[PDB]
Amino acid sequence: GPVWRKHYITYRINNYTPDMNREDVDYAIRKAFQVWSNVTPLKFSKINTGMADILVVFARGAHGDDHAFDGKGGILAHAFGPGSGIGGDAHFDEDEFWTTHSGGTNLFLTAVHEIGHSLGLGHSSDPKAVMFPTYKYVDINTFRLSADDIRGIQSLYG
Ligand SMILES: O=NC(=O)CN(CCO)S(=O)(=O)c1ccc(F)cc1
Ligand SMILES: [Ca+2]
Ligand SMILES: [Ca+2]
Ligand SMILES: [Ca+2]
Ligand SMILES: [Zn+2]
Ligand SMILES: [Zn+2]
Repeated sequence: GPVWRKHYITYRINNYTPDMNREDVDYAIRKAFQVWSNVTPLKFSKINTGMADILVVFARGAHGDDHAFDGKGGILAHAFGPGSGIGGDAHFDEDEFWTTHSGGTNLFLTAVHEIGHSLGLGHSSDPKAVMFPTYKYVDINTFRLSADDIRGIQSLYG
């Protein structure tokens, strides 16, 4: 499948969920990128203007791709694999309630999974993997990728 063919990757936060403090959205997304830069040669930089490799969007219902959101619950987020245009982009359903903690849906944990997709990972069948298709809260302060996640990403990079 497609991978980024360069080491310096940019992201931009298109818009901010009203569910969270702005600084907390920034930090959750930054931390989620760091999870992956920890285990690859990739470097991620937030840009505030122009065309980024990975655009982070909060939207609800139909939002201009072939992947309409479904209200609260169900689909929480989706992301596109590496490529031009919308490739790499990560979309979060605004009908969820995003948080920094165990309440609602945790943005950081969801973003780790979505960014996995943005980097070219598919889903894992291993329930221990962040790339497992089902969302479940785990303590964010001690979060670690599973062995399966690490072997998956290192099959693509580094
Ligand atoms: O990447 N998007 C998906 O895989 C779609 N989901 C459905 C499968 O039940 S999810 O939104 O539940 C979802 C989103 C992020 C996660 F970390 C887990 C589940
Ligand atoms: Ca939803
Ligand atoms: Ca893109
Ligand atoms: Ca919301
Ligand atoms: Zn979308
Ligand atoms: Zn997924």
